[PDB]
Amino acid sequence: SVHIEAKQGEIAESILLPGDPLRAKYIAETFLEDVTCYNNVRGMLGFTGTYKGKRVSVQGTGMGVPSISIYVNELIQSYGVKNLIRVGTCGAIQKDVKVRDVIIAMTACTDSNMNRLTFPGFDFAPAANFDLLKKAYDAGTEKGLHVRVGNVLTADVFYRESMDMVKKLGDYGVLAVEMETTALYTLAAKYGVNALSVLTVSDHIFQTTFNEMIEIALDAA
Amino acid sequence: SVHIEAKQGEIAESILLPGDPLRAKYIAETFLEDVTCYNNVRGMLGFTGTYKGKRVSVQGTGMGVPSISIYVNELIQSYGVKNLIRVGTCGAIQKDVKVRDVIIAMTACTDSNMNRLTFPGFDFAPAANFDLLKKAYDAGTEKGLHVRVGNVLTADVFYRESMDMVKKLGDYGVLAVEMETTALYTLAAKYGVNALSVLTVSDHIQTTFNEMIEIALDAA
Amino acid sequence: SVHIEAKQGEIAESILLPGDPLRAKYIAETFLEDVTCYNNVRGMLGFTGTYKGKRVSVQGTGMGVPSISIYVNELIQSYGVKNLIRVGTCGAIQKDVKVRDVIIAMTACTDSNMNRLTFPGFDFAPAANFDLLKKAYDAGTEKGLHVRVGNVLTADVFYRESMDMVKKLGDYGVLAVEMETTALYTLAAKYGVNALSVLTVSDHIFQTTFNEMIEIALDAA
Amino acid sequence: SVHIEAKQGEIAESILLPGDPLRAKYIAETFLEDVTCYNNVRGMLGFTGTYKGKRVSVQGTGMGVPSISIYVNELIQSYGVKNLIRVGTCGAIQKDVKVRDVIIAMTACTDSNMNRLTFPGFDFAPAANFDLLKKAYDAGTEKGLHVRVGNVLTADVFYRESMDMVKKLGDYGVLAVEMETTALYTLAAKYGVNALSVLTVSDHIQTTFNEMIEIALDAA
Amino acid sequence: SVHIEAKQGEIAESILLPGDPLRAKYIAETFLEDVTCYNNVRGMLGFTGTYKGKRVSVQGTGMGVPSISIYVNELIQSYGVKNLIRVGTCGAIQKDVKVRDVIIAMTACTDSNMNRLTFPGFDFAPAANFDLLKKAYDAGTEKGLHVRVGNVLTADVFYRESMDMVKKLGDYGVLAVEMETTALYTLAAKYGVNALSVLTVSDHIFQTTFNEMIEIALDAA
Amino acid sequence: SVHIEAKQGEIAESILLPGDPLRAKYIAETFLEDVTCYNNVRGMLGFTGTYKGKRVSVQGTGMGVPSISIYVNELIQSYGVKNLIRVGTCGAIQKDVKVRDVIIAMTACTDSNMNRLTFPGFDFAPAANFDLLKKAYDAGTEKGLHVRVGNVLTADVFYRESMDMVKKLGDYGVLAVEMETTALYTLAAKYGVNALSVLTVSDHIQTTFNEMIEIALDAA
Ligand SMILES: Nc1ncnc2c1ncn2[C@@H]1O[C@H](CO)[C@@H](O)[C@H]1O
Ligand SMILES: Nc1ncnc2c1ncn2[C@@H]1O[C@H](CO)[C@@H](O)[C@H]1O
Ligand SMILES: Nc1ncnc2c1ncn2[C@@H]1O[C@H](CO)[C@@H](O)[C@H]1O
Ligand SMILES: Nc1ncnc2c1ncn2[C@@H]1O[C@H](CO)[C@@H](O)[C@H]1O
Ligand SMILES: Nc1ncnc2c1ncn2[C@@H]1O[C@H](CO)[C@@H](O)[C@H]1O
Ligand SMILES: Nc1ncnc2c1ncn2[C@@H]1O[C@H](CO)[C@@H](O)[C@H]1O
Repeated sequence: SVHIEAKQGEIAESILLPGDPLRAKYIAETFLEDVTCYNNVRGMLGFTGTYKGKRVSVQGTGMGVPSISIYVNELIQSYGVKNLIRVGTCGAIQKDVKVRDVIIAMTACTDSNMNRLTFPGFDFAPAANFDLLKKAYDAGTEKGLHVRVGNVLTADVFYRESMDMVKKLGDYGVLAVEMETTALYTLAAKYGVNALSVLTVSDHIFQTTFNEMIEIALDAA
Repeated sequence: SVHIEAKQGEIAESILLPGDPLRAKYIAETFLEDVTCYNNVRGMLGFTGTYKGKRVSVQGTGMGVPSISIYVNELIQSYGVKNLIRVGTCGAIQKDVKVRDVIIAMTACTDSNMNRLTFPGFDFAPAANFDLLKKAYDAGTEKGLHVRVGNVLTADVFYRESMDMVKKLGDYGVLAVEMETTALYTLAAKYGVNALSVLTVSDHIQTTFNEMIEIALDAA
Repeated sequence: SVHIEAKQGEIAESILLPGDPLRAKYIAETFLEDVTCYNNVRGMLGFTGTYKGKRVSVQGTGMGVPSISIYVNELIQSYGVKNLIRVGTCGAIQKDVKVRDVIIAMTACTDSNMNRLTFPGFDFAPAANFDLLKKAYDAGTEKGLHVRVGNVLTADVFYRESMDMVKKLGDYGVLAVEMETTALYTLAAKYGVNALSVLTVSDHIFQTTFNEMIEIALDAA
Repeated sequence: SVHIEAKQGEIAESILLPGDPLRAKYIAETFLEDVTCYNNVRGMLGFTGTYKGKRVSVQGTGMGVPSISIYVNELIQSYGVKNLIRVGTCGAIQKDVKVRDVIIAMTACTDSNMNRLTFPGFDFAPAANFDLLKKAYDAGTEKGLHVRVGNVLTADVFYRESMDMVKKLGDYGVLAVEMETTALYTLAAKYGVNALSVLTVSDHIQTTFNEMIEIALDAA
Repeated sequence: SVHIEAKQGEIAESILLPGDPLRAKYIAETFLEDVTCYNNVRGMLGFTGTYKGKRVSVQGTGMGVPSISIYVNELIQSYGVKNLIRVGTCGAIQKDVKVRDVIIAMTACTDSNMNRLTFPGFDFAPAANFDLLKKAYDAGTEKGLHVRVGNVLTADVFYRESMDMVKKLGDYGVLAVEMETTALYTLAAKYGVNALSVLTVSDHIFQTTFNEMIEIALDAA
Repeated sequence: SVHIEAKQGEIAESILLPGDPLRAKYIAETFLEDVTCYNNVRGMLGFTGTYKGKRVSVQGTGMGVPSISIYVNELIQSYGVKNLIRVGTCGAIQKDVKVRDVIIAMTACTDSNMNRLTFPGFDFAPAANFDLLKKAYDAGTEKGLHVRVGNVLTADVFYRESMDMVKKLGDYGVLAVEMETTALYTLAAKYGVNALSVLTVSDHIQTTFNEMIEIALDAA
């Protein structure tokens, strides 16, 4: 495809989607066997390997709705991928969400215009695939992780002049801020494939755990 | 409160929210014991009774975001309600959603402006309380119902000049159309209380209904 | 129709539209003769009777644009209704509007998205039928009521976090807040039929009279 | 004021507002006595004279919301004007509206952003002063004119790539298109003064004009 | 055309566009020879004359996007005009822009809805014709003027309740406020013709020079 | 900074901003001397070296408004960068724009919400720094390149369901589509620093690239 140089058939139907291509490399090296690197276009590393007997891929997405949209569109439309699990980080809005918590996004709010353009006059709520969500939730519960299932903000702007609306979203139970989920969920829905975002809380607005999170994402995917 | 004539303490912390006040009456009569009617203001019947030893209420909401918003605000702010489960109907958008399926809304899209006003420049995605959602899903699964968990459209307009965008939403996996969930989920989130919508597919764009009420009561 | 169980021909061409179905019952019982109840679907009572020799109906609408839109669409499209007069309550924004004043809405502002969806990029101003408006105004004047003709806000939200914009609308002469008029006026205009809203001021944001208001609405309709 | 060179007190409390400054000249010459021209800034002629014993002014506004907004703001805030009646032309959308009909705008739709900026998230419906509207309607009726009271479109764009939405507005009873009323009505409402627009249908998408000026003067 | 009474062929392919029709008269009288007045419809004076051997026209536009849009549409579509240079005034937002500075607008921000209607969901940035811009910039530089090339605000509202957003735009380098440029640039782009706005700073939000500015606009056009 | 591991002073005041970090590497290797790599966080390579006696940096931005916004904010606010020149690719909308043409963006349209959030109710037109634009234009002209100065679309979506609006923008003279300029120009304006985007037409909806880098370095 335009941004992925990997053949037909080189990418597995199940794929993990870290924002950071170097985390894709870390995931492939740490968890996968029989690994090949299928992409280095724009340094956006993608790998395919085997995890407990199943082929799985792991592909960097870059940061932000537009970047992940490129890779997700190409993965689905050009490579026939069917299960896509973002594995990322996020920033907690509120005090009850703690660093190293694992957040599974049921849905995502956004300041992106991507869905207003597609559905003028409507608020589109991007939804996780429930089957994948349940699978990841159960795996995370079994793993002994602090797993929170809920709402996140998919932000276009990492640096905001005022965090007032972010705080307000926190008051309406939005757990954390990140920069990809709206796109992943919307595009997965568009193409009738299955998506989920599993996030580690790395900071506040106001690794051993990461490995466990990758494990539950691998298990789900 | 303005639209509910109940005395303090007469409404249970767990409440079912049918759109139709006559369905509230049906639910109270069919499933509850030790029933009292606590509201007849605007004919919007509300009841409290006991289900398997727990006090539970059931309150009509009327149709549409503005109507349910009134009742949900009053229930939360004036009556200290904590768990709110809409029990409603919806119209399937897609072929794979069948009449009498039970839909549990994870989230809701909307053509309402309610959230654009509150969060200018943002798309707010109203989210179900996951704990309640899981509880209802597990109950419905155990019950042997066809339960679908997914996205719904909360519509302001029942009669649309064109259903092009509704069809498009169906193409993006939106399961069905109804007229309340956005408001219920948003206001519950605002006040830090727990909400869920459990819906019977009644049309396309009863025995089933009883089983759905049962799982809503159980989750509630 | 979907929400009205009344036959063909059971609903009169002129109809009053209280938000409260129990007010429909009150109106039918108090003012009409030869009354039949043609609807109890969802408890949304509708009646037809005779007032000074003319058949007239009275139908609850419920609260809010979406609720009244349902009934108005069905009344016009399924029952051939031609003159629709909402008879409601409203909350005064400003000090110069007094409790028990009768407001006749020339037009309505709104926070609803209903018209932005229909006319993207435009502000649609829903307008009363002038003939009905004049008729009601003259009847109210003759009756000795305090009648104010002007602008109202049709609100989606009864409970607002901040009343700042409502106050601002009051500063621009918007008289009162209610929750139906935009829909009634827009749909009446769509179908080329005649609508009006006559409102009693019941509260501030910051019965003998009701009967007189029903009388002028009956006279107009 | 910035765009009007009149001294304090030179402008009457009642004023007619044609879009065309040459029509202001025509109105002053044709109908008024004891006339003075109080403004020629930007050629936007303004006059004050006497009509049946009352001082009245007549001021060109130019075309479009931004142009009329300038003059109306200055007239209200700098000159203490209280009654403002636009006397203009418009283009009929619908077949049932005929050339030379007089339209009295009860309200106006618009494609302008002026009110979305002031009231974010709201549709503001600019409303005529009912007292003035009734006065003009009664005068026009008495005059034997075809007078239509209803909705108009205040357009930012005279030349539109597609008139689909204009046609749609006509389907919702919008009578005619013009380019000022939204601004006049909104600003009059802002400042608690009285405004009306009385329009002659000149096209579809004089003797009549004189009679319309007469009813505007009478209402004014 | 509807608003211009001048024949076919009476208007030159190059035209200056002052907002004030009396400035059109001043420009024609002061700079042009062999002058004819081709329009007095609505007092919106338009002239054609000769400047250094070339026919050029000068046409008032009135104030505001809607007014200039009328004249620009008619000039392009009915009279085949190809080079359009607005010559106007503007109000400086910020302290570093001085009275009597000449501003050449590269682009314009706006509170107008004109472009949101044309390109729903998009921000359209109206752009000057670079060739004309360069020509005017070089002429202004040669003339010894203080010429600033940059961004302006095309306002619908001259009188704003709050100047907060205008100040904010000034903080983002927007130089001055005026009321025509968005329309001129957008319509010129629509029809594939060449436009520029050259503005004299006449005021702050918070003639010898004018003649020199007209001279550079004449030279460019 | 959060996404750049450079020590204070390691990044030059003048910087080139390719979307592709591997192009940053190519630029540093091909054109610069005394090169150090100051960043590998997220593989988003950044280098500083010397070009004709001046320190200059080159930093990958990634694709899309949100990605470039992160880097540009950090470069300006944490590293005191003053002159920022995006060196990118774009897709021609129109027939008259040819592959390998160099486009210098005077401004950018966008489907991003970034500026609607900052300036509600306004269309913000992000503008290049004219001084830099002129410098690059003159360099490109001198170089014998086909240089077009004009409007571009900064897109959030590379893959669009319909390219109708993109075609329409091309009809209004928008030259090409790319995915960063709106952000770069807006943030540079916010912080009072100087930005420009110089783009190679790579597709429709190298030797050329080297010459373009050269003019960007010269302007920088
Ligand atoms: N506080 C935060 N705000 C926005 N994105 C964040 C935050 N913390 C982590 N992220 C994630 O990391 C990247 C931005 O640093 C994005 O891909 C985003 O998903
Ligand atoms: N097809 C449908 N469209 C909209 N609402 C529906 C539909 N079917 C059932 N409903 C539900 O029933 C009521 C409208 O008839 C609303 O309360 C709504 O939730
Ligand atoms: N203050 C108020 N705000 C909104 N709606 C009101 C108010 N007072 C009366 N109403 C009317 O009564 C109902 C809400 O109580 C709606 O149908 C509405 O029209
Ligand atoms: N068809 C029309 N479209 C828009 N404005 C019109 C029309 N006919 C007359 N007008 C009025 O005349 C001027 C535009 O020619 C404006 O002041 C406007 O109010
Ligand atoms: N401060 C200002 N605000 C808006 N427009 C201005 C200003 N100064 C001059 N103008 C220009 O002059 C007219 C408004 O007085 C408009 O045509 C506009 O372009
Ligand atoms: N046709 C195109 N559409 C969008 N972006 C493009 C195109 N061609 C090149 N680009 C640029 O390349 C990247 C997307 O491939 C973005 O960084 C963008 O600026």
